[PDB]
Amino acid sequence: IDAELDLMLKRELAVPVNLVWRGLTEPELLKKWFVPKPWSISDCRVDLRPGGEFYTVMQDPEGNKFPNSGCFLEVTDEKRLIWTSALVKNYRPAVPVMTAVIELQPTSSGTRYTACAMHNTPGQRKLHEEMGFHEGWGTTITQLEELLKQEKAY
Amino acid sequence: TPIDAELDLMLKRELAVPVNLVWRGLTEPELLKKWFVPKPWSISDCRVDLRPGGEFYTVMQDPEGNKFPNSGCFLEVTDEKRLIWTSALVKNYRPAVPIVMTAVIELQPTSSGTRYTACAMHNTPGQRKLHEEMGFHGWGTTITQLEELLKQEK
Repeated sequence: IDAELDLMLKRELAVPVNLVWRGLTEPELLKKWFVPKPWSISDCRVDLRPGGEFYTVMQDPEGNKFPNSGCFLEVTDEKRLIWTSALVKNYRPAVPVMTAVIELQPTSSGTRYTACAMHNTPGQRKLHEEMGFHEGWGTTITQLEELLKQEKAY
Repeated sequence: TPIDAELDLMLKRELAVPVNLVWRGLTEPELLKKWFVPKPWSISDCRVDLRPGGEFYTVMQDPEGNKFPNSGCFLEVTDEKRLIWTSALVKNYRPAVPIVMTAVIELQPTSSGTRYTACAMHNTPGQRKLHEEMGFHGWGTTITQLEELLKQEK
């Protein structure tokens, strides 16, 4: 871990690892927690494989839409998910940024969730902090746990 | 996958060498330092961690003695079949510091040797044009050096 370029977040969710994994990889679920309200997701496309596209359209409270395009780098079922915005579909360099590493670990009561956002420079890391990374990402995880608990039965 | 003629450059060549040797040439630092760059250019140092997320590091040097460090990251490693690396990311999939490209190399054994197919993916047409021009003022030359080097292996 590089304190100069990376930001980390660790949380404990009272949900099984299999369910958490589905929440992180299924568009139908992603669009319900991936962004912190009042923000929302207008579209989400997922090709879950290395080199596969991770596309999402975020809408802010002002009504502005922001199409996001990323690429999956590692997909280790119920263990590790890595995607980057530095590359798009088929590993193509993105048009001129972060790489997210999500690690899961089952526990006696649920799943240990660890998220790390990797940046290219200290300035970008600092910028993400001033962008509300800790609060924002923290809120999304809370929304995730809330979603899985109520959709658990189904 | 089909290349994008506007952003991608392709190189196809037949090497009269067995696939196992071509693979060694593409992955062993000792060999890479003897063909990867067109002379008078040279490589004074090379590091390869051959795995997805592994660093691909090289130090380009001129007859003057000036060094030029270059860092990349491997994305896919399929033994003697396909190799993918990118300069848009560095070690451990970290976004690179702001010619960015992603290289896709595929090998196919033939009766006489190995079919070498490599593609350089760019982010924009402008970058593609700049790479192709500068390259011509090389990609093909390095391959010739590779074949000659591998012929000395025995």
